Amino acid sequence: PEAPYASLTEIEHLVQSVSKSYRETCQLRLEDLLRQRSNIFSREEVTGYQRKSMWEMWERCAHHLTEAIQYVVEFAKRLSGFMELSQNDQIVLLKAGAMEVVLVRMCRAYNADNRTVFFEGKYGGMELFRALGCSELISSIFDFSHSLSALHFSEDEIALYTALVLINAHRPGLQEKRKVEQLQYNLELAFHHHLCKTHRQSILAKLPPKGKLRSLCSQHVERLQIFQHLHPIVVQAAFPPLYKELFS
Ligand SMILES: Cc1c(CN2CCN(C(=O)C3CCCC3)[C@@H](C)C2)cc(F)cc1NC(=O)c1cccc(C#N)c1
Ligand SMILES: O=C(O)c1ccc(-c2nn(C(=O)c3c(Cl)cccc3C(F)(F)F)c3cccc(F)c23)c(F)c1
Repeated sequence: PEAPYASLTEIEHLVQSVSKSYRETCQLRLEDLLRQRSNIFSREEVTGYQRKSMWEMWERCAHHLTEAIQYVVEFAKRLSGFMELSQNDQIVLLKAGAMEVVLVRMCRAYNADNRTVFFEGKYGGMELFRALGCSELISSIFDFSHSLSALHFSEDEIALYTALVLINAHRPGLQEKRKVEQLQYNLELAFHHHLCKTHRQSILAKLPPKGKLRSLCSQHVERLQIFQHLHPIVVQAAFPPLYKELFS
């Protein structure tokens, strides 16, 4: 809801609702990603990935990213007020924000102890993705996940943070900007309430600087678009109007 004078009841139900939506749209539970940290690709398995073609690695990565986006879109549609927005406004928020949320969620699958990430059943370093020839971009994604891992987000914290990545009234092309401002205001009030209540306000000053996530997402999506133009993946679109905006 967008209503003014959001009560303590509304705010705490917004926290619970967003956290449930987050937990139920994760590909794997946090406890399963943590329990798989000891399951690491052997040097033989890493060499097998490195000897794959650029196009086979592109297909594997693109497949995972398509699924990650689709989960974020499920998450967005569960956020209160989102499905009451116009289709234009839903697509404006997702086109910018969906990959930004995917990039934030990646930190759950990042192990800062040995700089590995979960990929197709085991953990491996960035040398696993050598065949793609995107060493600088993948290095920036690892760095960003490392910076987010240092915050030690609770499930509530990462849920509210990613809800605010999506429900942002400053995306160009919104026709109901005032309505999204009111939704965002209430999410910010919930986020700040929750952080104050749990004595975790110290994380606010440590969140990624204004524009860093947007910039990383821009570099990432630019690269994905170039790969798609040169070797298009065939996606069965779960959300055809959104798909048309990104793949046309
Ligand atoms: C794989 C992974 C990377 C590295 N990876 C390199 C290739 N990529 C590109 O975009 C390439 C660069 C442009 C062309 C393709 C991304 C997929 C990122 C970093 C990271 F921080 C976390 C992850 N893993 C997950 O997040 C994950 C995987 C499976 C299940 C779950 C869950 N639940 C999470
Ligand atoms: O209807 C669907 O099921 C659907 C699934 C994924 C997206 C999607 N893709 N995407 C890519 O960057 C991407 C991916 Cl994940 C893989 C290969 C090629 C691409 C390309 F770069 F071409 F868009 C996005 C970026 C931002 C916001 C998005 F919503 C997407 C989409 F728009 C719709």
